[PDB]
This record gives sequence, C-alpha cells and structure tokens, in this order.
Amino acid sequence: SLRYSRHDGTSCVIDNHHLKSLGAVLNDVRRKKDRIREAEYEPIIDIADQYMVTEDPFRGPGKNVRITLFKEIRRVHPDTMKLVCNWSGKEFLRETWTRFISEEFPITTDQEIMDLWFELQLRPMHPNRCYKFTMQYALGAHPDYVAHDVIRQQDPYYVGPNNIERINLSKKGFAFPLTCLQSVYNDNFERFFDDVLWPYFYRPLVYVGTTSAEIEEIMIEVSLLFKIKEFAPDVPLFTGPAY
Amino acid sequence: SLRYSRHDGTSCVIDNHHLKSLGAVLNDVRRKKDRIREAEYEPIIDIADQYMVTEDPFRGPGKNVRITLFKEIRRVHPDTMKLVCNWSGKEFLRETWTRFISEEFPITTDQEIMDLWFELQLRPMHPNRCYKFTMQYALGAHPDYVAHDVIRQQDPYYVGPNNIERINLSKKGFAFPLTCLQSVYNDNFERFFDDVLWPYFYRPLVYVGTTSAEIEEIMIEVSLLFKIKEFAPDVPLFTGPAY
Amino acid sequence: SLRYSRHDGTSCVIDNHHLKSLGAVLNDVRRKKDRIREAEYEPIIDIADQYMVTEDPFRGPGKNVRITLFKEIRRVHPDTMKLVCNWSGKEFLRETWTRFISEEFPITTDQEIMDLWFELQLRPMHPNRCYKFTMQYALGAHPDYVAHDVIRQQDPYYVGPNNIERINLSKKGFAFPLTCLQSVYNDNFERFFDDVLWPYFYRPLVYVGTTSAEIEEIMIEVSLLFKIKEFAPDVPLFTGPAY
Amino acid sequence: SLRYSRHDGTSCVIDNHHLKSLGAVLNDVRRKKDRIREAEYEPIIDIADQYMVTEDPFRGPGKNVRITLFKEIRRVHPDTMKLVCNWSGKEFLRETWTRFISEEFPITTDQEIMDLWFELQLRPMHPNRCYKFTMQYALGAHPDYVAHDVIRQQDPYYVGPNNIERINLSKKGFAFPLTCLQSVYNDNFERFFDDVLWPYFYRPLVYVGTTSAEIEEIMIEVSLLFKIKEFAPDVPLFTGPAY
Amino acid sequence: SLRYSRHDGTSCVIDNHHLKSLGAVLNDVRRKKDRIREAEYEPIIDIADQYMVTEDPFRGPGKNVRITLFKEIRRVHPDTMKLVCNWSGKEFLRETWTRFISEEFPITTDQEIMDLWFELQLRPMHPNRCYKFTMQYALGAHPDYVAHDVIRQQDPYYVGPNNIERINLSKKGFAFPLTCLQSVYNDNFERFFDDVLWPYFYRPLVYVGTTSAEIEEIMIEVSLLFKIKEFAPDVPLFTGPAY
Amino acid sequence: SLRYSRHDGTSCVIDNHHLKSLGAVLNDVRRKKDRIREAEYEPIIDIADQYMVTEDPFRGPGKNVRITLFKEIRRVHPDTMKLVCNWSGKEFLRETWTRFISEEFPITTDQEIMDLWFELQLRPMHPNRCYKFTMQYALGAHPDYVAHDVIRQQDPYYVGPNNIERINLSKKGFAFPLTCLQSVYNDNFERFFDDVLWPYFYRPLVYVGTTSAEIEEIMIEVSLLFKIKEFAPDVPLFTGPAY
Amino acid sequence: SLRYSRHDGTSCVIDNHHLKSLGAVLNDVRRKKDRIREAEYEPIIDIADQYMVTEDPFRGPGKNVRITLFKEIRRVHPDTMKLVCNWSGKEFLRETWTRFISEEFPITTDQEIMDLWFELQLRPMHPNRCYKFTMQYALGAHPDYVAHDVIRQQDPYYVGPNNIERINLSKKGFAFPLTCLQSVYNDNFERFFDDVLWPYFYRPLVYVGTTSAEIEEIMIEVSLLFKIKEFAPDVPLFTGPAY
Amino acid sequence: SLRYSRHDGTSCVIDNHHLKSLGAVLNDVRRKKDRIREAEYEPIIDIADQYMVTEDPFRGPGKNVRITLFKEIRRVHPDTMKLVCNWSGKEFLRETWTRFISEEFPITTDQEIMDLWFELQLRPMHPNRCYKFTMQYALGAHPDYVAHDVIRQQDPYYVGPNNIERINLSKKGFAFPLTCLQSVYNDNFERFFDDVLWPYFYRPLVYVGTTSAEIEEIMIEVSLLFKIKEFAPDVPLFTGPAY
Repeated sequence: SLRYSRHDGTSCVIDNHHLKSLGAVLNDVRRKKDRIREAEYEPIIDIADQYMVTEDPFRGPGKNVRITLFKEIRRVHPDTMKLVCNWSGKEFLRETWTRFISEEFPITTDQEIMDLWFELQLRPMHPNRCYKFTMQYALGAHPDYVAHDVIRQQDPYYVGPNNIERINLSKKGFAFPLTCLQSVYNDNFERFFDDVLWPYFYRPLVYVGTTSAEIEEIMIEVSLLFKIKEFAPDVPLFTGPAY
Repeated sequence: SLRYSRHDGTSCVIDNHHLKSLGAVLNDVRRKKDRIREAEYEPIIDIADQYMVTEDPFRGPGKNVRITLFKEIRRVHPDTMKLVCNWSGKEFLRETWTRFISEEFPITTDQEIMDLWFELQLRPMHPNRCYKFTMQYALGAHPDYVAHDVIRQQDPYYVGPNNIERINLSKKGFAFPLTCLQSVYNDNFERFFDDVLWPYFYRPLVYVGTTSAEIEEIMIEVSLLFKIKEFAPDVPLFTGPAY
Repeated sequence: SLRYSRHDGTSCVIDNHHLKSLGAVLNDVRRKKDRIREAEYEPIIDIADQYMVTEDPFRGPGKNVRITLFKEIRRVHPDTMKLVCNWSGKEFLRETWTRFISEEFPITTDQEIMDLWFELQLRPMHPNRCYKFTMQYALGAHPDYVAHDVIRQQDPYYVGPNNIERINLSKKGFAFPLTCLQSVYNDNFERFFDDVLWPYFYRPLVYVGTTSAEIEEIMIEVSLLFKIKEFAPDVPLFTGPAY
Repeated sequence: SLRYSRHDGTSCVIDNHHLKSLGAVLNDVRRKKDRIREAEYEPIIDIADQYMVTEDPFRGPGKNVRITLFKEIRRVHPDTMKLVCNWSGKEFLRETWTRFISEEFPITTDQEIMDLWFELQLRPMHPNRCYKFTMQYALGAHPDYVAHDVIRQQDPYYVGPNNIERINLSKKGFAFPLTCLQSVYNDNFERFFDDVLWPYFYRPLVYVGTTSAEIEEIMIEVSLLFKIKEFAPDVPLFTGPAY
Repeated sequence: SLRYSRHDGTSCVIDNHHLKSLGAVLNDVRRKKDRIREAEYEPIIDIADQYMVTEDPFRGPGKNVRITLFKEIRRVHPDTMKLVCNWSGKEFLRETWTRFISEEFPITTDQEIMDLWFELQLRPMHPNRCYKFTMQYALGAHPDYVAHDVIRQQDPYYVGPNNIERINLSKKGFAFPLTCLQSVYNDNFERFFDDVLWPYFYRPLVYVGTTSAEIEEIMIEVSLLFKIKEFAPDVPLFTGPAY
Repeated sequence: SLRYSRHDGTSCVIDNHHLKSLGAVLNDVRRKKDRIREAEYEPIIDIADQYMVTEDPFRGPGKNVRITLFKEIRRVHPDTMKLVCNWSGKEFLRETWTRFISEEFPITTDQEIMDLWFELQLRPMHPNRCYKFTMQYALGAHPDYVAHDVIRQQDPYYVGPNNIERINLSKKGFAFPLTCLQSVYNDNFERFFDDVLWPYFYRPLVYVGTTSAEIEEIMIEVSLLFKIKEFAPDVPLFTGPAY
Repeated sequence: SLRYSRHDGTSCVIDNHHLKSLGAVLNDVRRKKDRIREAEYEPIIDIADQYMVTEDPFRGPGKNVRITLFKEIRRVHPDTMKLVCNWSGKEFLRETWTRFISEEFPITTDQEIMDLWFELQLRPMHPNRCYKFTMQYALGAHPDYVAHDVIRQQDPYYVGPNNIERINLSKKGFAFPLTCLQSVYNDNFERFFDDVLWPYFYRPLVYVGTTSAEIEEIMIEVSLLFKIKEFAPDVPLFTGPAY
Repeated sequence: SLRYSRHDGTSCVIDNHHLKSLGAVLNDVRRKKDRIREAEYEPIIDIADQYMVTEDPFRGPGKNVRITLFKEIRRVHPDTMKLVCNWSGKEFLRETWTRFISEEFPITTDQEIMDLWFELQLRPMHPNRCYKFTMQYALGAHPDYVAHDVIRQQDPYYVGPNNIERINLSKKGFAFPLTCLQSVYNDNFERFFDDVLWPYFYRPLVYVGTTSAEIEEIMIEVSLLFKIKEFAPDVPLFTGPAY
C-alpha cells in the first residue's frame, strides 16, 4: 500500500497569491518527463503489439475446483519414468463421474464446465536434493493394450517451476458430467456411461521421471481440476413460500 | 522517416590519399561496437527462442470484414452483468447468413473463411468516469433453456485495453456460409439452414459488466468479424468478348 | 499528443483461453515496476512537502489586462541607470484612471481588481550584443523632491530572463479605479482624485541599466497590468424586453 | 528505523595488531567517496542558495486549531461554480467569535493568534469519477450587494492535490478574538462587535466548481483554522493554596 | 576559472583545404547533442515555470548594514526557551534610532530603507556537542504585560542551517529613522519619538532554545539589519568652490 | 527550432522581495553543473587538440559548379572493373574547356578556380540488391597506350557511403580555363590548347566495380566539379549611362 | 563469427494462427528502439560530417612492396640523435633503382607506382626498458654539404605507437623507376640516372633518438615501401601458341 | 577542505511565514534519499562484517623509530638473488643494541617496544627501467653454516608497491633492549649479551632479486624499525628544586 495515494501536498492562498507544496510540484515535473518518455516508446509497443500471449488458465477466468483423486509414491531410476495410473477407460469414468458429482452436489446454479485438466503434483521425499521432474503421457490405446510400467526417457516434457503439470483433457475424447450451459437433471453413472460412445478407449496414462543421476523417491498427488463458469441470477433466496 | 537513409557522408581522393567523412567513420566504429554486443547476447536469445508467441489475428494474415449487426444500451449494477443477446439458434443463423451474403455479394474470387469472431465493442455513455469492462459467455444450451437477463459476476473475462473483446466461433459448432476454399454457387438461406445439423443448439449468449462501484451506462456495438483469405489469379478482367 | 492514449492492444478468446497483446502486458509489467518506485520515494516527497512555492501570478488565477502606457528610448552608460518616468502623483493617477477606464468600458460584469502591477519590458536596439538588464525603483517621496535623472548602480534588481520586470503596486499606497467586488457606478476622475487621501505622495520612479561594459541603447515599453477576477452569472443576455 | 544506527562492526587486538570489521572499512571508503562528491557540488548549491522557499504554514510553526463550522452539499454544472456561504459581516463575526471562544475556553495560557485561515475541504459523493476541484473568492463588498449564487468559471484557483484550499484572512480586514500576545480578559460578543470598525464590509464569499464535463455532487466541510503560539511558563500547577 | 574560455583549438589552410582542431570539432558534436537535449526538456521546464521562488533578501538587492546591538549568554534547559530581550517600546526605539543614526552619519546620499530585520545569531559555548537551535517570538503586547523569562517549547521555529534567524519588522508596526526615498533633514530622537503613534506597544520579544536533551550554554549576538537602496547621482565631488 | 530560445521564465517584485521562475532557477543550477563538467574535460580536449581534421571540400568554402558530362551503363562481373572513359588528352580538354565556358558565360565577376574534381556517381539499376562500389584510376600514360577495357580488382578504392567518388585533378597536370584570380579575356579553345604544354599526356582513366558476387548493372553519371571563389565588389549594377 | 547470422528463431501455423519465436520478437522490439535512436543522432552526425579523416595509406588502396635496404645498430645519448644514412644522391639512386628492379622483375603487368615511402623501423636491444623513439630528417642539400653525425634534439617528430615512421618521398624531388601507368621497356641504371635532372641534390638524411634519460641501443631496419596499383586484364595466360 | 562545512543557507521570517534556502532544502531531500539507501545496504554490510582486515602497523598505533643501519649496492642477474647481510648473531646484536641505545638516549619515559621490524628498502640505480623487486629470507641456522652469496629464485616474496619490505622479528627469537613496560636501568652491551640465551643462532639472512630479464643495479637501505608505545604522565617538567 501507499500512504497518501497520489494526493501528496496541498495549497493555500496568501494575498491573492497561490502556494503549492514543493514536493507535489516536483512530482508534476517528473510526471511530465515520464509522459514524454511514454510517447517516445509508444511506436515500440506498437511493434510488440503485433503479437499476443495467453492468460494462465488457472489464475484466469472461471473458478477452480480441485477434485483430488489419490496419492502415490514411486522410486524412479535415472533416465527412466514410472507409470502413475493404469485404469481402464471405465474405471477412469467411474472416478471422474463419482468423485465430481458427490463432491459438488447440491449443484444449485446453472453452470458450464469450461475445461477438464489432469493435475500431476510432485514433491521430493528427501531434503538436500537438487533435481527437476519430467513427464510423458498418452491418452488412448487399444483396450487390451497394457502400458509398460517403466520406460526410458526420450524427449520428455519438463515439469514447470512449481513441480505441477496440468494436462488438458478436451471435450473431444473425454466426457464431462455437465456438457454445456445447463441445470442439473436426475442422473446416475449408468446413464452417463451408456451415453459415452467410446468409454473404453480414452484414459490418461501418465509417466513421471527426474533429471537426477541417482534414484529418487517421489510423492505424487493426482487430481482432476475442473474450470467452471457459473450463471447465478441476481435474485434472493427466500424460505418457502416466497412473499 | 530518416533524412539520409544510412548513406551519410562521402569520400574523395587527394594525391592518391583517400578521405572519408568523420561522422561516417564514427558510425562505423559505433556499429562495430554494436555488432560485438549483438554477439554477446545471441546465446541469451537462444534461451528465449525456446518459446513462442502468437500473432494478433486481426493485425495478422487474412483480411478483416466487419459485419456489424446491431447496437444496444444497457445500465449495469455493480458486481452484475446483463445479457447482450438472446437469439435462438435459427435467428442467429438468419442474421449470420443474411447479413454476410448481402453485404459481400458479388463474391467474385475464390476464397476461404479462416475464422468467424463475435466482436463486442463497448464505450462509456458519460465522461469523467474511470472503470473497466468485464465479459462472460456461453455458446450452447437446450433450445428451451432461456438465459437469465442478469447474473452476478464471478471470475469474469476482463475486456482488453481498447474495450473490445472478440470471441472465436469455431467451425466446430458454428456454421459458415463458405465452408472451404471454393467459388460461390447458387445458394439461399433455406438450403443453408437445412444442411446445418444442429441449428437450434449453438448461439452466442454474451454478458457485459464493469469494475465500477456505481451503476454505469454502456453503449454496445456487436459485429461478426470474418477473417478471409482470397485466391485471386494474376489475370486481367476484360469486357466480353475477350480478345 | 499520443496515438492510442493508454489503450494500447486488445484481447480475444480462443477455446476458452484468453489472449492479450504482448506490448500491453509489457506495459503492465513496467507500470508495476514504476508503481514500486513511486512508493520508494514517497517518504522523500514528504520531506520536500515541508516547503511550498508560489504560482506565477501572470500564468496563474485571474485574467491579465495589459494597459500599455508609453514607449521610450534611453542610452545608458556602464554602471549607471537612467530614470524612466518622473510623473507627479496626480499625473500618474490621471494616466492610471483615464487609460484603464476608457480601455475597459463598458464594464458589464461584477469584478474585483486583484492586483496592479507596473510592467517594465526592455529590448535591445542593436543585434549581436550580449548583456543583461538591471532595475531599481522607489514608490514615494516629498512632492517637491525631484529624482536624479541618472544614478550609479548599487546592488540593483537583475531583470528576469525574458527582459520583463513587474513590480506590484499594493492597494496600500496606490489607489484602484475599482476597490472591491462591485458593479460600476457613475464615476469621473475628479471624484476619484478627491477621494484619494495622499494623491501627491505615491508615484513609481523606476530606473533601468545593464550589465554591459559599453553604452547600450534600449527600447522600453511601460504598462500597467491589472489582474482581474470576474463574477459573471450563468444567465442569458436577451434583447429587451426579456420573455 | 535502522538496526545498528551507524555503529556497524567492531575491533579487536591480536599480538599488538589491530583488526577492524571489513564492512565498516568498506563504509569508511564509501563515505570518503561521498564526502568528495559533497565538495564537488557545494558550488552548485551556492547557486541554488540564491533563492528560498516557504515552509508549509500548517506543518510549520504554531499549533493548528480547526474550528469546523458547517457542512454542505452542492451539485455544480460544468464550467460553473456555486456559492458556498452568503453570511453578512455580522453573522460571520458571530460564528467566528462564538465558535472559537466556546470551543477554546478556558484559555489558560498567554498566546497570540498568528493567522486565521478559511478552510474549504471537498470530497466526491460518487465513486469511480475522475475530476479536480476549482475555487474563486472575494472578501468584501457593499453590504447591500448580494452575490450571484452561480457564476461561470473564469481563470479560477485550482484546488491542491488533497482537495483542500486554505485562504488567509489577514488581520488587515478580519478581526480576531485575541489581537496580540495577551492573557484573556472578561469579554463578550457585543464588546467585540462594537470595537470592530467595519463589521458589515468584510465577509468571505467563496465559490466551488470542478474540471468535469458532467454535473458532479460535492460534499463540503468549511472550517476556520487558527494558528496559535502559546507562551506557557516553565512552572508547576498546584492546588490552592500553593506551598 | 577556465584556461581557454571556450576558444579551444584553431584552424589553418593547406592547398585550399581547411583544417580545424579535432578537440574543437568533438566539442561542436557534443554541443549539438546537448542542444538537442535542451529542446527535449524545454516542455518540462514550462511546467516548472508555472511556479516561482523568492530571492534571498540578504544575498539579493539592496545593501546590508548590520547594526549590532549587544551580546548575551544564556543556559537553556531541555524543552524550554529563555527570553533574549525585554525592552519597553521606548527603549527599543532609543536603541534603534540612536545606534543607526550615530553609526551611519554623515548620510550623504538619497536613500530608502527597504526593510528592517531583527537578527538573532547563535553559537555553542562548548565543543563536541550536536544539537540545533529553536526560536519563538512576539512583537506587541500591553505595555504593563511583562513576558515570562522562560517558557516551554511548543511548535517553535527551527533556526536555519547557519544558526541565524532574521525576523522582518515591517513598516506596519515598527518605525524607521528614514521613512521613504529622502535626503536627511535635521532630526533628533525626541522629534522621532513624538511622531511615532504607538511607541510603547511594539517591541520584539524573542526566545531561544535548542533540540538538545541536556542543558546547553549559548552565546547570542543580536543586531538590526537594515536593507538600504541608495540613489547616488553620477556626478563628481569637488572641493568648494566648484569650477 | 526552440520555443523560448533560452529566455524561459520571468521575474516580479512583491514588497521589495524578488521572485523568479522555478524552472529558470533549476536551469541555472543545471548550467552550473555543466560548467563544472566543461572545466573537468578541458585538459582532455587539449590532448585531442594536438591533432586536426579536414573540412569537407564540397560542404566547405567556395561554391560548387557541377558540369555534368555524360551518362553511361556498364555491366560488371565479380572481381573485375570496367573502364568508364577512354578519351585522349585533347578530347578531354575539348570537353573540359567547351562545357565549362559555354555553361558559365557570361562570367561577370573576378574569380579563381580553387580546384577541379572528377566526379563519379553510381546507382543500381535493380532493386533489392545489396553491394558496394569500388574504384581505380590513373591520370597519365603514353598517348599510344590504350587502356584495358576490363581489369581484375586489386586493392581498389572503396567508394564512400553516398556512392560518389570525387578525384582531385590538380593544377599540376591538368589545365584550367581560368588559372588565377582574374577577369575573363577574349579566349577560344585553340588559344587554350596551344598554351597547354602536354595536352596529350594527362587524361583521367577511371574504372568501376562492385563488392558483389554476381554481375551487376550500374548507371554512371560523370561530371567535372569546379570549386570557385568569387570576388564581387560591393557596388551597384546600373543601366548605362551611370549617374 | 556469429552462430545464426541474424536469422534467429522460426515460425509455424496452428489452426490459422501464426506463432513466432519469442527471442526473435524481442529482437524486433529492440531493433525498433535502436532505429529510433539512429534517427535521434542523425543531425549530430551531420555536424561531424562537416569534416573528414584520411585513410591509412598502408592499410588502404594499392599493394605494399617492402624493399628492405639494410640494418644498423646505433647507441644514442639522451637528448641527441644519430644519423642513419649518409649516401650521396647517386648512391641512393643506385640502391633505389637496383634493389627495386631486381626484386620485382619480371614485371608482367601494367602498373603505376602511387607513392614511394622511406620506412624507419626501430626496436630495443634490451628488455625491461621504457622509452619512445624520435625522428628528424632532411631531403636535400649542397652535394658537398656533409651532415653532422649527431645533433641535439629540438622539436623532433615523435615516432608512432608501433615504432615505425614512414616518410613520403614525392615524385617532386625523388625519381621513380616507373613514372606513370606504363608497361616496362628495356632499361638500365645509366639510362635512368642520365634522365634524372638533379641526381646529386636529393637524398634522405634521417636521424633517430629517444625519450630516454639513459643511453639506449637501437636496432634499425630501413626500407623503401612502394605503393603500387596494377592493371591486370581479365584474360587467360596460355602456353604459346595460343588457340 | 569545504567552504561552508555543512551549514549551507539560512532562514528568515516574513509575516509569520518561514523561508529557508532552496539549496539547503534540496540537500535535505537528497540526504533523505541517501539515508534510505543506507538502510537498503545495511544487511549487505552485515554479511561483510563477518570478516575483518588488519590495520597497517606502520600507519597504525605506536610511534615509528627508524634506526637505519647501512646502505649497499648489488648487481643481480635474472632469476637470482644476492645476499644482503651475513652478520653472525653476536654482530647483529651489537648493531641492534648499540645503534638503538645510542640514538635514543636519554630515554626519559616509561615505554614498551611493541615490535621490531627488519626494513629492506630498494631503489633503481638507472632510469627508464621497468621491473619489480623480490625477496627471500631466513632467520636462524647453525653458527658455522655460511649462507650462499647468490641463490636461484624459487617462489619468492614479491616486494610491495613502494619497494619496501618489512619483516617482523618476534620477541620469540630476537632479543629487545627493552623487554616490557619499564623505565630504563643502568645497562651495557655485555650485560645484554650475557642474558640472551641463544645469541649465536638468530640472525636475519635476507636476499634480494628482481623480475627483470636483464642484470639490474640496486641501491639498498637497511634499517631496524621499532614500534614503541610511551606512557608519559600528565605532569610538568620543572627545574630542580620543584616548588
């Protein structure tokens, strides 16, 4: 915070003559100098404004709802990665539908699920170590294909600075409990499952490794992160009967 | 502009000896210093070149065709947003097809519609105010779902600096009068409508608010902005008969 | 002027994701850095705000009315100053009252004369010279005291950069045609003169010199500068009869 | 605050040899460099010391006693100003004498009123507005002159950054309850009024406007601010009888 | 001083070709760069030129005549101030008239006393102390009011850096031996005293303290400082008879 | 240009006290700082003033008279240069005398030809190329020596930044139509030619190439540039008879 | 060298949208800033471009041919210089003609000797010394004048940083084996000598000293340095017969 | 020195208002900025204050008494060092005791010899040389061991910038004429010698060389430097008898 906002100093009148605080006058001079510098670089900004950057989805619009799923420890050898989850498509749908619906009900407002993200969050199990986390994934395969429990690292994704990676699971492929802007209806998992076209094909298979030259022991927290926009009317909630 | 481009100074020869302008020689020295600095930071740029940014679609490739649709005034209470449009899917398609085709015909070149954007452009109705604009939207719902006229603000999109927001309406969902690279054929709205699979489901529902602590009065201009790439041959237009 | 005010760049939405112009984001970063610097120096400004400076009366409040009186040439020897005017108190009052009233009538608004200033404005009569102007003055004396036409310079006032000096003639001493906030009444010079208590005592005696080591030839323009504040009602002027 | 004042580091003696902290020695070196810079700019300060600035009267010597008088709301059209007060000279004296004497009694010390200031303090009645305040005033007029309630703005005083203007009411013109350095005597308003020579002539007439292009609603707090210097002896207060 | 003024270098002609010193040419280049910078900040100065500062009266126009009056030692307790002088109005006038007239006669030129200043000059009586001086004053009181010899400090004036304070004694209140621009006449103290209207009311009562937390011993030199402008004609002084 | 020259701000006098604009006072402070810096580097300039540079003859004294001679296109292979002109000494003298005399007559003032320069001016015949121009020359040879039309490049002169090279043809070698400071007499080419001692020996043979790795097509403009100083008396031209 | 020239980064297209490398975009921004700075200083360069400097003849056009002549050791006392060579004019011509012709034959191309330079190159004969070299010379004298072997130093030439001095021997005075642009003819020294007008008058007499306060021992290498421009046609050399 | 210490500017009082010099106010602002910077780096100094440096013993506490012993010239070959002194232990004690006692008597105060230092001071015997001095030493050996007069240099001590090296001779090993804090007694060399336990073992053997690649001739001054602290009472010296 500031002390005076930007209303520093004052003014008074003596014998028709007008006095103003010296520090405020010096700010006016310095602000004029800055205003001149703002105009000198405007054409430079116009060059930079040929391009755009993307707002962080998790700090940006929509609320975050973190449906944590499970925790797990793995020990990973150097230059390898270990599989984090090996659910079938049906088991992943059971967890997706069951954990979100039971956590969120009652859903009392119209809302739309903007995106579904698979969240991998990693932390060391020992102090005084120095290394970074890597990641690889796939999202679909023959239902009778069983993934290797451990693979060698090859051009992996490098996990970001806070040791979190979030992978978007697009509506193309992965089914949401709430498709569009809607109120909830009566629903159940069997209805949900039956209306998914390819329940057994899509399922996140995620691997985790490090950049260490020794074995490291890792704690993993896995979550589904829903981005949600609500459409709550500007009206009161009354006890029945109303009025 | 510059005065001399970068051809400052000159040269002459006196008694076999070659003279060159002092200012040009001082530029050669300064350019060598800069060249050395360019090489010192090259490895730093290589780090930055691990990442990429996205060209502004409206300043970038393709031409812009702004099909303005209507204007509207709303008064919006603090912490709320008011609905801008409430067309059914059919009415939105009538406006989309009718306004674009009638504005653009005759379409005399092969062309492709790259993208369709919904443009929301906002301006204050009073001077001496200080506040910013916010936005929320949805794109589909049950045809018998009628959107709330006013909602409370919750994690909205913050409209950009020039008080314009443009929302992409992807070919996935929203139907275009010209699908691919094509010449025009004979067409009409009934043919168009009949070949859209889900005419009644998709329709932009957009809300507008502010960051003000008082009621504000807003003027809204809504447009469809088409990005178009043309394929005009390098040939003459002659009066018939040719040659 | 600027090109974009401070509304540089824009924003758009693609697949729920929000893009903003890179140059605008870089300005937001730079403005945060400046905001931090503004807070670091606030305590320094608080020290400077212990003192105050005075607004230029001629660029400040009240309008200026320059009643030019006469012009005059003098040649001045080094280290001396020559007298500019030698009116008695009555002759100065005749010029003061006559020149202001005749120039300003009709005076159609309530108004107050804030201050009366004696303006000395000097310009060289030869090019390619380099020197500055000096000034000395007195404001009252025995009516039978006649001032020396030329004096030696001793600790004079150094005229300011634009070769103008303006000396305040305070209501204490010098009589104004309009004393307070008033409408005009029927008036004449004899009424005015008779109501001045000491008409013969007060009169500006002003001398002019230079900082040159040679004789210089100077053109002098002498004026009375009135500072006036008007109280014009917010009402129409109609042709009689009104309504 | 600081942590160590300027007594950083220490010293010890080993085998006749004297050790001192490295950071303190580096400060001694840096202070010598600064001392050298202080001497390089001394002649520059001597140039600046040809001029002087004025200490803020309200942060400077004498105590402040704010006798608030009343509050008021005005709505002011663009380019106009509205009258704040329209008291006669007698009514202004009644408020001046009554409010100060009743607030301050018992006055138990010798003291002098240094100055009397008319304080105008302004604040917006709506949030999210951006504009500044302007002021105009007069101090005397025919007692049967009634000021216009609203005037058009013409070269006004621009109120200072904190939205306060303070206008000096000099002893020349405006009468004080305590004239010089004195103890209080028995006094009353009738005695006070009778000894003022021109009670009906002097009275502050103050107008307020803005720099806005819309109507704005303003809250006004008006006060008399007395600057007072006390002469309290360095002696005890005892319960009677003393000693 | 400089060595070459600003006439560094030279020029010569060889075979029609003109050579100039390299250092002078480099100054011409640097001066052009500065000239460009002078124009970049001109608009900033125009902002600062909205305000004005006041020339030091003692370094400014008019000569200084320091009529020292007396010296005095006081010991002052912390948070208190001791009275410096306690003359009646008549005794102060005797010292003012007697000391100035006897010091200055013969007064051989026309002159005007611009201002009269009361000078308080303070110096420590012990070395190796660190503290500053404070001041408070009054200028008039009932003739039978006797000032307290010691008062507690309350919002005092902080003496300036050189341990001098000078208080203006205006013609309004305090009588001068020479009123306006005049030659001297035959005069004496009785004539002077009799023509002062209120001889017994006005008299400077000045107090001195410190910012020390211990008792300090102070040496005080008190003077009247006259600012004088002379009007000496540009004529010879001859031995009589002239010519 | 500047707005105020260096006469920014002003001064006025209030109650003997002298006010000056704050921006002007801040310039005085900054100029003192610069004056101090000017003296710190004076000894450095004295080192640079041990050497001298040469004024551009074409921007320097004497007027320029460009007698263009012809234009020509050449295509030049990489690492080669092509001959620009192959006149005998007599043909070069015919062009030199004929083109200058016919262009300049009537020559109505006393004047001296300071220098004669051969001007080679080059420009590309295609856009979007990047290369520089080179030059080689000789000035005399056996009259029956015929120069090679194309030579390989070997340590050539690199043409200056503006693609002009000017080669001095000294009076030693090359004959001028006007030898010294003179009025014109009756003259003709035969008289001129007969008085040249070695008409057939001296003749500029100039070659042009590039720094390109491809063939380039060049447009060449060749001129004689005369530097002339005139001695025109300060007298009127009258219609005959005079007076 | 650089790694990427100035082609850093790349571009790709995803869903009509265009991405470019961040480092390249940051270079574009920085280059725009530099371009703006280039235009700010252009007027400053125009001032510097009033003057010119001279290209180093030995790094500049024409090839260098160093005909070393002899080596010599001298011991030189402080403040003195010793003679380096004392040839008559004939002996200097024998060395000049004989050493150049025998070194350079066969001369197979048309060429011109641009300049002849006398090269003095000096090196210390002891390590761990610190001093500089000085030079003085003359170029002609009565043939029966014999130069002093040692002279006292008086305003000498200070040899340049690399301990080489090169003195131009102009065609005016000193005769060249090849006068103009020519092929070689049959020639011999007697023919050459007989056609020199003043063989016995011109001869370089050069002296060498130091800035040391002790005796120093110096090794001297003396050479004639010819600057030569060749005119080699762009044609093949074939074995006879050609074609 | 400075001109004003840090008491620049002054203050005065006009109409209750307090003026202070502008340059002093600008210093107050700049000092506040510096005070803020002092607090920003305090934590950095705390890091540096983890370590300590040692006061130069010769500029530090205790007085210096330089008992010069002898002078000597040596010529030293490259990469070698020559012996400076070859005294036995007894001869070194004779010089140490005899030279100090005879130089210093009468010793009239209580005092302690803090340290004894062997001083080697070197200077070149020729000008215009560039090289540095090296040193090696030993302090004890078998009395019948005779040191080599010249040794090859191997990892020597590099003499400091002023060409002085001072080697501490500790009380452990080397005997002092005054052991502790004492008055002098009657003493002689035989008493001194007899009470030294190992007179023949300890003796400084010092060698000197250079970093030159040539022979150099060196002048050597060798001294014993005593550091002494005196305990002189604060009492008068009277002529006997006292009082």
